[PDB]
Amino acid sequence: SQKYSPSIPPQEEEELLPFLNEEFVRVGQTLNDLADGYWGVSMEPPKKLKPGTVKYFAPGVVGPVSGIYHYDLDNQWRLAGTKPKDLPGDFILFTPQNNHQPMGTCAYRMNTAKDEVWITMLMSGGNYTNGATVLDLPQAYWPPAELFIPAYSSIIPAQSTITYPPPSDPNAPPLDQVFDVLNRATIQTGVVNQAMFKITANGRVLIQGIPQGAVFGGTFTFPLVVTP
Amino acid sequence: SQKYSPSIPPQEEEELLPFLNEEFVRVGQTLNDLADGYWGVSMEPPKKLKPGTVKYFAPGVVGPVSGIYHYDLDNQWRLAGTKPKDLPGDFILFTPQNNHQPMGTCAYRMNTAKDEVWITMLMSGGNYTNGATVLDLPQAYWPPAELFIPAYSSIIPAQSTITYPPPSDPNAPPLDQVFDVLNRATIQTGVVNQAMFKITANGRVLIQGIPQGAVFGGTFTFPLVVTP
Amino acid sequence: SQKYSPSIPPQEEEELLPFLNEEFVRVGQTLNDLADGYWGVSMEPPKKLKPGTVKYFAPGVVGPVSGIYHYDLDNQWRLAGTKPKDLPGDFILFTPQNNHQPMGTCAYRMNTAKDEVWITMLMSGGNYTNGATVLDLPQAYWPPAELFIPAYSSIIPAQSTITYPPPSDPNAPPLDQVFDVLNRATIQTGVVNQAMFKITANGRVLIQGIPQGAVFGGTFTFPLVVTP
Repeated sequence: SQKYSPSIPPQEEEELLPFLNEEFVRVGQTLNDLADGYWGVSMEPPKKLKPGTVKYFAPGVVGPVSGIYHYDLDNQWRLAGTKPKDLPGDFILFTPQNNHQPMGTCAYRMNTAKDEVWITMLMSGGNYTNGATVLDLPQAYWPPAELFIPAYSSIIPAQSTITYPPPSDPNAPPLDQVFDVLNRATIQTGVVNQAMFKITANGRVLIQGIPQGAVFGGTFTFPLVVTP
Repeated sequence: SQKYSPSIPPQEEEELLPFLNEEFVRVGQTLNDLADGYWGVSMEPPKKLKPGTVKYFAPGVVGPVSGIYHYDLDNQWRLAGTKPKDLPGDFILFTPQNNHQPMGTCAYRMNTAKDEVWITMLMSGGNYTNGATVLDLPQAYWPPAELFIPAYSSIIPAQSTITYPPPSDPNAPPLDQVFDVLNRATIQTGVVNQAMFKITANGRVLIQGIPQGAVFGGTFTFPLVVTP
Repeated sequence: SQKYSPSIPPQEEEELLPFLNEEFVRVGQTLNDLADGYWGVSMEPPKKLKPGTVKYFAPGVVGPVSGIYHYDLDNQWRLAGTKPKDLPGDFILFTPQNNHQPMGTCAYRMNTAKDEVWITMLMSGGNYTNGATVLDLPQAYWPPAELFIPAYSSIIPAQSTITYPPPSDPNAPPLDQVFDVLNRATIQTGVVNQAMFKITANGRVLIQGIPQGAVFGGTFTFPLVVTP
């Protein structure tokens, strides 16, 4: 933007008319060129710093990007548009339910910027009944819907049933019949229920498939409800 | 910024020169002090509200942080730089492939702010062949590379082979030989393939290690490709 | 904002006083109405584009939201407050420790916007001792505390011990005693240690419960420490 410098008036009153014309059209041009919304063109770095004036800038020198840089008392020339920061919460330690004994870090945390909740846990003992509640999350922690996740269990036990068929030849010698039964013996392994955690829409964490006395743990994170 | 107040001219034309000097240097000083980029120093709260003027402010009173606050028709004094919000998408329900029957919430969702995709599922029945496709994700959902994750399976079956060595003493009585064979019997448990989900670069979810008829499920999330 | 248009002075010097009054009060009103912080009311779209002037706007036409839009050399009319973008890092491939052989994509990545680290891996061979280190993360990757997660293992082996009770009737015929022992035989399945990964506060990934020679893998992500 052009800077207006006032000019010395003429020496006698007779020549005051053209002088007023020129000076007034100059000031009018400056006022219009400023009032249209033209702060000027970004130029070389500014002069003495003082809080109250903040000249915008082009790429690079004052700031990496173009825009309207603005300094302050600290005089750090804040970027165009200031925001201190954003940060999630802290890991809230929760007392286990159903008399479960913590085997490590069993905590939960928000992430509002993520719209999620992250939970780590490792417990032993307590009620191992399927569907037993280990943690009741507050309403703000409620998932949008029912959810299931795999869970770690120190014990993954199986059941084995052994079947001994009757001897093929009942008239065979007892040693031969026993050997035939033994050679034709079979073993069937039962279904093993993998440890899993089920979280409902009301923020209740339930265990299923976890054997009694098994060190059960896991770390995970799940999205929250939509955040209007 | 200083406010310029016009002054009354003198009473007679003879003394018009010094008056013009003073008033013009005053207006020139004001115009330069404004055109250098000095809106002024942030001060006590402003006066009557009207859309069109938006005075910036210091920390605290008008807004928690310094900067250029700007109100509007609603007159809420928006922070320096306005942005409505950002929000991820909704959980898209997908029809299971390979004739799999959903046992619960089987959905997937974007998170563009996260550059990730979050998928929950729980299914039974259908084709349990290793490498069978259960969901073909669209191209925007494609992971950067091949990926493998553990999967929950309601059935974790094992195989057991029983071995009966021949009697140590063939000349022993048949009861003794049978007892020796029985006491020297051995059992070997086979390898159990843990249920796992494999997602490729083309967004195809494949099952492996999941037994036939086993309720297989899991909830997880994975980062997307880099988003230029 | 009103635009000031300079006016023609009167024809003779005698009538110069009221003219100065009117023109000076006009320019003073304009200067005050501009210096109070009133750029004007957002109006219909602006006129010839040139770098240096950037008129703000109302909702819709120039930009979807209200505010102070500002164009540039490219003349794209950047939104009120400019920011190029934010983006996470790349997946850093890491050489497995303990002579582990990679079976696929074994990489790790930062997410500073997420304050998290995402790791995928699939390895075979090497040292399968519990607590063996497979990757030592740098300090910036250190989790806030100790953490445990389930791990996928291609082998989930069990141990089975078979018990043969002595015959109920020692005076029974040897065939009957053998049949009674066989029918009263029992099988006990041992505890199976599920594969799991433990990550400590110093960024060391340890394996536990993974059988020797088992293809062990998994993909996961964990939050980092709080980022001040």
